[PDB]
Amino acid sequence: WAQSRDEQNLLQQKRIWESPLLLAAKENNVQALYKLLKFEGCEVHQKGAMGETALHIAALYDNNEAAQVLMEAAPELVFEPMTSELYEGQTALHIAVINQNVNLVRALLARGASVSARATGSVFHYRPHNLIYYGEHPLSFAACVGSEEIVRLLIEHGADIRAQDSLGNTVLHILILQPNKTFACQMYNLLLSYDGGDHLKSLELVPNNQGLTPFKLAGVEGNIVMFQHLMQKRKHIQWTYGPLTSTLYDLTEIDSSGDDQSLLELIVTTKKREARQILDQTPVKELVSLKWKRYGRPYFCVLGAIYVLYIICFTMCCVYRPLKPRITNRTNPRDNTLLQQKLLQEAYVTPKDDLRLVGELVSIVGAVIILLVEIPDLGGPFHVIIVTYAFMVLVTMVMRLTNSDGEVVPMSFALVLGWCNVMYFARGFQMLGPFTIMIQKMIFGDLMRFCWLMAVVILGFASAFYIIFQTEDPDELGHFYDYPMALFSTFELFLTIIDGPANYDVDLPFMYSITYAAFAIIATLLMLNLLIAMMGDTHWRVAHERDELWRAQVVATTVMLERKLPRCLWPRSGICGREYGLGDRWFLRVEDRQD
Ligand SMILES: [Gd]
Ligand SMILES: [Gd]
Repeated sequence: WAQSRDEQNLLQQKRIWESPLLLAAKENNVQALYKLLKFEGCEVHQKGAMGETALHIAALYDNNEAAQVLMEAAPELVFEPMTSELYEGQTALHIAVINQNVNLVRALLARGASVSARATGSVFHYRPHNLIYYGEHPLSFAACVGSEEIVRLLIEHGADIRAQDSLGNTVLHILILQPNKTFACQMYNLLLSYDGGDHLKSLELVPNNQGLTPFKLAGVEGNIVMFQHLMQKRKHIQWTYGPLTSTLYDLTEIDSSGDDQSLLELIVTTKKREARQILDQTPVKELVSLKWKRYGRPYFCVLGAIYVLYIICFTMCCVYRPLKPRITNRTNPRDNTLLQQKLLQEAYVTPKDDLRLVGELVSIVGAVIILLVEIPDLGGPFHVIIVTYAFMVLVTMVMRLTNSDGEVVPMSFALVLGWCNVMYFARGFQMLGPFTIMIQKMIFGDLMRFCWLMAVVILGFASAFYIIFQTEDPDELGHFYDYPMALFSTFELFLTIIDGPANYDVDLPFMYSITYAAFAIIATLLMLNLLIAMMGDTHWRVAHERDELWRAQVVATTVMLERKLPRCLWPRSGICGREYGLGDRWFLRVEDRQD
């Protein structure tokens, strides 16, 4: 796809070179334009490669004298839009506006160019492969280029500010996505001055078709300067007492009013790295901290203590599993057998068995509750693990009633997934809070690396030992008696957790002594470079990423409790405007001191 526009751009410059009209429009040769138009007559409605006219070419390369000649000899080329799919809708006005050619925009509105002609070309879309996104209307182009003179000059000739594009975005939404944040704020105020002036149907209330007001889009897109500037409209200073200044906050589009209309939900669910800084701002950081200090932090410990007791319940049901002897003379064929199955399905022989039967019941009603609260549908694995645990618990009771050999298989999987999920609640303890995010964000880029390497090193050295020790007998050292144990023993050797094969009575093969020296070296070099490369995330900027991501998790988890829990507890944050001078809106009282 990228080569197409590269081809069509090289194709355009070829057609400009071929057509002497389009060449004179690109080179601003007024001497040749009159020779081509008045003397030896040519097609003045000539269409270029990109569906352009000679006027569109004269507007690209800022050439005013050529454009005026093209309009004095054919004033209908102004209404002419670009016809190609890449520029479907662009007019000669859009090119002059985005080039900030005020004299050409002035002359184009004299001819009466449509200030409402959309530009639906593919290069005008809000896509990553396009370097910019200025919208579709000429009013939106002047707002993005930072030319306040063209903006009002377009409104003078009937430009509509309510004009939404394909994505249902007004000119306000488009400025929020722009890079030059420090200059677009004055442009944002200039556009609002032309509003209707009534409290209803304001331009700041017109939502993006993704359900986003311009204020809401600022926080989602991580636009701090626009969020701060948009916040001036929604805060009421109460009084000024020396350095102290008690101010009131609107809390309308913030907090959690509507289901998905809440902004806090949008900030924690977005993948935008910049959005995590919005909840650190002075309307939100007061809110989220009050929602946590009370009603947030305590309820997280209640659910945690309940889950800790629920798992220690199921743990006891496993350590006190059913009992039964071997009941088979099987421990002689393949005399390495070791099993003593404790699996009989008894019926209510309970001097102390019903104590775990209710524990088996508690483990089931808790697992079906866990399944019926998380499957009806950052903290990711610590909620995918719980549904897999409750899946293993339900398979554990399915492992019963069939009495299969692998009774312990789904039960041992549930015993580890259920416990290691307790450090999910570690994200709300100050100390190991950021620790849990450190071990979590390390499973991706710093765990799969050096394991694909370690796995390839084992695949090499482990299999060699099998060949070396498939000749000798396993009665002696035996670390590699079959190919699976040839791999598993060397894996343990890679982490030095095994003492290394060493027998000093017999004579070891001539290749083991050489290969293990090379193993002890490479298994430690790849163990040290795993330590150093992993470290490389200890910058002073990471000191925030260690903390403000944990706070983002605490803020995200604080929103998790407020949605599902009932309304008898956790009252709405702030104080309602009703029964006060305000009106049925909830406000936060925050005061500060300027030094
Ligand atoms: Gd032996
Ligand atoms: Gd040892």
